Amino acid sequence: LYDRRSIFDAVAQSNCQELESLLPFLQRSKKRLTDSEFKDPETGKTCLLKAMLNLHNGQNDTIALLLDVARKTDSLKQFVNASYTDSYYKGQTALHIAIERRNMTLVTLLVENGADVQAAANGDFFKKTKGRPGFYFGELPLSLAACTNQLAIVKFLLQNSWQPADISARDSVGNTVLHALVEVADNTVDNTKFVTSMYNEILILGAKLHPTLKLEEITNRKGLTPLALAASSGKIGVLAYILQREIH
Ligand SMILES: Nc1ncnc2c1ncn2[C@@H]1O[C@H](COP(=O)(O)OP(=O)(O)OP(=O)(O)O)[C@@H](O)[C@H]1O
Repeated sequence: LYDRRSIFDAVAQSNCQELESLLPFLQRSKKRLTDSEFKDPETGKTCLLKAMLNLHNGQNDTIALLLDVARKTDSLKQFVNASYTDSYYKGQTALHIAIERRNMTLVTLLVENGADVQAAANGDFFKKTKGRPGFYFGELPLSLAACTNQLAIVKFLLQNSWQPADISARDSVGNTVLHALVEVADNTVDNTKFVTSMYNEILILGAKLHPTLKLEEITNRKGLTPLALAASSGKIGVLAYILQREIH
C-alpha cells in the first residue's frame, strides 16, 4: 500500500526501490497517480513535481519510473501536465521547472512523454514582485527559455518532433516572446547584448520555420508592438537595436 506521504518521501531521496511495489498497487485498487488524493490539496503538487523540486545533481530517476507508471495506466498525459493551483505558482508544470533549472535532459524527457509546450505558468510567482516577488518572463516555456537566455532550449522547443512551440503565442498580458524579451531588458550593457541577439535568434527562427508570420507586428493587450513597448518603457538599447535591424 501507498499514501501520498509514502511516495513523496521516496521521491525526496531518489529511491527507485520503495516504488518497486508501486505499479501493482494502483492496479489492484485501480487508483491513479493523478487522483485528488495523490496531490497536495492546496497547491496541486504531484510526485513528479516533488521529484522536480528534489533534484540532486540535476537528476532523479524517480521521474523516469514515475512517468513509466503513468503510461502503464496511461495517466500519462494529464500526469506530465498537471499544474499548480495556489495563487503563487499557479499553472506551473514540470516542464516549467526543468527549464527554470536549465536542464536540457529533463526538458527533452518531458517533451517526449508529452509535456504541453504551451502551458502558461501565470501565478504571482511569474509576474512582477509585490514585492514577493518575482519574476516575469511571461508564462510560456519558449518565453521562459528566451528570457533566461537559453538558446538551445529555445531551439529544441520550436524544432522538436513531439510538439513544436507556437512561436507567436501570447501570454495573459498579450505578450509574445519578443514582448517578454523587451520586458526583461534593464538597460545594462550585458543585458541589452543578450536580449538583443536572443531577439535576433527568434526572428531568424521565425523566418526559417514559419516565413509568413510578421512577428514584429503582433500587438500585446495594450495595443503595443514589441518596439512600441520598448519605447513605452524606456528600454532604449533594445529600441535602438530593433530599429537598426529594420534598417537592413
Ligand atoms: N518553481 C520553483 N522554483 C524554485 N523553488 C520552488 C518552485 N516551486 C516550489 N519551490 C520550493 O520547493 C518547496 C517544495 O519542496 P518539496 O517538494 O521538497 O516540498 P516540502 O514541503 O519540503 O515536502 P512535502 O511536499 O513532502 O511536504 C516549496 O516550498 C518552495 O520553497
